[PDB]
Amino acid sequence: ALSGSSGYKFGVLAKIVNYMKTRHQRGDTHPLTLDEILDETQHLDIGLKQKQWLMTEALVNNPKIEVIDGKYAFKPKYNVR
Repeated sequence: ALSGSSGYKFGVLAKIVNYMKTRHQRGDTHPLTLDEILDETQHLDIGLKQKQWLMTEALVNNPKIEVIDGKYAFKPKYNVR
């Protein structure tokens, strides 16, 4: 839906994946807690439903994410080689 394409879930997740990637690309490949990610992505408000979704679905089944010590890291595709 148009009202969904804006960023009702996908936009938020896309910005998170992008941020995590770029950060992991720079050097900070280390894991980050949920809230730590929200801050930089500017999604601290987000919504309990959205945060929950990210915590159990997105940052759990997304191939570009790696769950470590409860926190969430970025999973490299195949290494830049």
